[PDB]
Amino acid sequence: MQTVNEMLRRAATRAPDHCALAVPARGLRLTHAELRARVEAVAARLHADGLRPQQRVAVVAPNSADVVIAILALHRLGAVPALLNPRLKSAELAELIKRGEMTAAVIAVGRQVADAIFQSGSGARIIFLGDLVRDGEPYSYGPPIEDPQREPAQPAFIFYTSTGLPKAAIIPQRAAESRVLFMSTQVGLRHGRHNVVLGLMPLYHVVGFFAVLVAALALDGTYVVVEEFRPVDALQLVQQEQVTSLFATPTHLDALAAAAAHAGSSLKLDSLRHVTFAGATMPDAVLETVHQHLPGEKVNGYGTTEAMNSLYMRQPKTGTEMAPGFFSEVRIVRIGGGVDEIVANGEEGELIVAASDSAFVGYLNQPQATAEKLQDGWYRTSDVAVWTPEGTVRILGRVDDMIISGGENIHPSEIERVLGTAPGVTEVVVIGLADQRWGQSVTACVVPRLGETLSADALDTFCRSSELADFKRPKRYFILDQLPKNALNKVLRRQLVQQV
Amino acid sequence: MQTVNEMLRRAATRAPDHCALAVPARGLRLTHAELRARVEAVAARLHADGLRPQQRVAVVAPNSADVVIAILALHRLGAVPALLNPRLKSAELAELIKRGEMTAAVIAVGRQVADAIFQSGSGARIIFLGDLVRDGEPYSYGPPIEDPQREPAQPAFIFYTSTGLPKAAIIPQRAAESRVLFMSTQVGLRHGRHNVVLGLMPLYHVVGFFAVLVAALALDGTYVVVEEFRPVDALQLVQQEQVTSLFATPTHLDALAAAAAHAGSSLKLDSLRHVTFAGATMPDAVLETVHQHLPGEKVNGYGTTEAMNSLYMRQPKTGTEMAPGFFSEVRIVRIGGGVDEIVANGEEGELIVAASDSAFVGYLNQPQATAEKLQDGWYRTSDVAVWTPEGTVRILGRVDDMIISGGENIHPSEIERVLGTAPGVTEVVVIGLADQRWGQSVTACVVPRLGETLSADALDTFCRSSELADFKRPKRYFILDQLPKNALNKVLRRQLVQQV
Ligand SMILES: O=C(O)c1cccc(Cl)c1
Ligand SMILES: O=C(O)c1cccc(Cl)c1
Repeated sequence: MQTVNEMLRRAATRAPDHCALAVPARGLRLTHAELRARVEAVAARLHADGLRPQQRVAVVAPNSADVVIAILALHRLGAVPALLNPRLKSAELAELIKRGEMTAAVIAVGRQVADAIFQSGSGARIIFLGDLVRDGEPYSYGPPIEDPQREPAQPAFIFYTSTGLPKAAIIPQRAAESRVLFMSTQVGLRHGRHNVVLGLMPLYHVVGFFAVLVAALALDGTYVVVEEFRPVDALQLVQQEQVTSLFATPTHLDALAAAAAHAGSSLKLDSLRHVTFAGATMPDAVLETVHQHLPGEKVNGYGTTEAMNSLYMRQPKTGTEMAPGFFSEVRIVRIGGGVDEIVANGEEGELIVAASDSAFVGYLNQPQATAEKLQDGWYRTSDVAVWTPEGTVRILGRVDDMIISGGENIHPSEIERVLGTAPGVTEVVVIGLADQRWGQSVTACVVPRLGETLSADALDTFCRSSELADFKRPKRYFILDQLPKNALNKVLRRQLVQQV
Repeated sequence: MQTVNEMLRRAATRAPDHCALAVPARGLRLTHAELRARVEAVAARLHADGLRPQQRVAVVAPNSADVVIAILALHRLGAVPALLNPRLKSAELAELIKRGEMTAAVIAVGRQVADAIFQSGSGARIIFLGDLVRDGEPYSYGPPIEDPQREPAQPAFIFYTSTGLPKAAIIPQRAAESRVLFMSTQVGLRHGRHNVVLGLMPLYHVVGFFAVLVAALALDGTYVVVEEFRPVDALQLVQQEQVTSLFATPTHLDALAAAAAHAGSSLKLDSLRHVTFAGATMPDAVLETVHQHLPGEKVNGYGTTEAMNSLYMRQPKTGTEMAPGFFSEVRIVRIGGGVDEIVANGEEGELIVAASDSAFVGYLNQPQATAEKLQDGWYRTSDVAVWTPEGTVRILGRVDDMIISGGENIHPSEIERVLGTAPGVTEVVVIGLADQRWGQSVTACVVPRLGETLSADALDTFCRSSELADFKRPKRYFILDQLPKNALNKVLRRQLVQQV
């Protein structure tokens, strides 16, 4: 195999004096060589404090040079970093560290979340990030440390997914490579010092970590650190930094396209060759501004924390329609049936992908969840798809959001995309109320633009003019001043239902 | 890991009805699906005849659809294909199969080489290629067969290198992937059905096999079969077939460039994006015509049967100067010293590369050769290199050809490139005679162009005007009507020496 440490280390030997990390704001640059030295020194410093290999350690921090150093230093020691979204509720992070049986937690959130841990229960050493690394500068003690043996199926890193409370997906050693290389086979990145990769994706997301951070370094390139996203600022980075590739969320891309469109030839974005994104949920409108207004080849990708990348499209026409590339094997089976029950072609079903090398090896301490998800060699996405006559896979929506109304499959995502273009709608979620006509009644929950009124009549009329087939039209509307959302801004479908 | 079988099989599921193999002459095309079916059927047919997994089987045949089918069918059964240059002497092939303890030999050479085996000694079943597959059509019996378990370090394929009698390098299961993917990280190939790969490299060479055949299929592309190389014909294939990438020997590239230059816009070569080659030995003159006259990005690569790819250059200025890319780790140590004795920067030494995943695991039944070559984690190239101030590696020549004259390192390849431009020289080899001034005397052996005379005086004078430093100039000349060469056209340096 080739592990993360080994990928980064080989790079450092090929390009020791080349720029590895930049923070244009803060004015900090480290070569690959210098980043070894800092990773090494931390690794042994933590080692000198008791931490041994295979012990899980939490990392709760916004993107920064210092967290890149800390995460890699932990991998280099042999520890298993558990990367956690810093926007989670204090209570939730503590629960996931207790459930996690974790030896330490590296934190750069504030004093009040360190308190949450102080109580909480689980004896996990609370390490302040700035007690390890500040502005790329470690405080290091002890001799340098040995490189532990790593085994292909051995746990390497822990990323979190998301009913209630995110699950800790275990990423084995053997998975790093194809979690990086798919950026090359699918997206088109090649090895080389021209590589300048803008880090807009958070590091607690596998894409932000393997596909953006590790890729950048392992291709002997430069990771440009982005502590805080701002659309015009970010475009200045592309120009100033010679960014060659960018992997962004749909929301970022909307922002960047809108700025690019109101910069004009003002910004030189010529250096940028790859605009990548997971756009299954990307509305047609946003995608379009992306082709009109941003440069470089656009690639749409579908992936999961559990299996990384499973489908893609060069130069996408719509964001839902993709096709498997290198490393992947995929199938559409009957919902709730065995992994061998393929569908008739054109019937809807569950997207399952083969659980090859890139696959997670289970959820930490949730072997029931695991057995719902890894079956007879496959990984079950929980997403609904259909095969297009065109030979491509069309992702329709989550199995869990699917509305079954009078023996018929309805996907709220479709209906939400139409309704979201109705004038006066700022936000919409479609749920299936419990439930008649029967089984389930298609219902729309909509939030008006500031100061505007909506009426059920006018939205209905709008829907009537849309392309939706009869049965897909909402049977009811609730105009709300807002939708209840979690810590990470996801809509609480289970809960909204109750409230209506 | 991802094995060859598994790479090809996944492809077949992604692109079942896409063209896998073409033979434009012969008018034959097989989709990926159809190629599974034929690989499957052979595999079980051989299986039904006694052949079980891990048993070595010889393959002696010029490039053709049928040998692609046969080699893959053997891998699919579990057998270990030993691929052998068909231009070897009857006697030599037999010796390598006896030494090989091989269970069968698949042959498409003539009746007289089958005789060589008939005698020879080793009880190895002589299978005629056309007894398995003719024009993509198998004669198959028995039920389909089980897919054997394959293990990362387990032998997978056997390729031959070349003093006397080629060594059988064992290629483990785990090596296929990065032997393919380096075409993507270094050369720039991406996954996709646009991929149309011209097979000019012989299949008994690892590049011809992993980097060209397996790459083409595994990227869901098309391998264009070339039974017999002809420069204009081959350029017609690029145009007619929409060839996107081409990996060629230096001799092929000279031929193709010269034809391209005397076609002109006559041939549309636009579809061709990658012209790849191993050009360490490529004269400056030929490389230049390649940039002037052929399209697509040109990439120079350095590799070995033992470790595959170890250095490269996009848009090369000279063919000797390269730099390591993804998967590689390299060092220049003192000649004949330990793998840790790096050289002072600017001093010449032996190029060693790390023996990672892509590495062979030893020479079949030659554990002394193996221990000369795999040391303390490294693979020893037997090539001399130097680090350029520019941060690149300059390959100077084979350790074995190096001439040591009065305590000074002389590389005949350098002196041969100069002398080969002297007017009237058709062919030149520089050796070091035994040996004074001392140690060794630099001597040139030259063959005149048809009907021309050479004299030692005139060549000397030519050399005097060249860039060569004093000590590099030949001290003697022997004008010969030809050089003694082996079966595979390599010059017999040991032997020439005797004759002079
Ligand atoms: O979480 C995602 O959307 C994701 C995860 C891995 C790979 C890709 Cl393309 C997308
Ligand atoms: O044998 C060669 O020249 C060779 C073998 C493997 C890879 C490459 Cl780039 C070259």
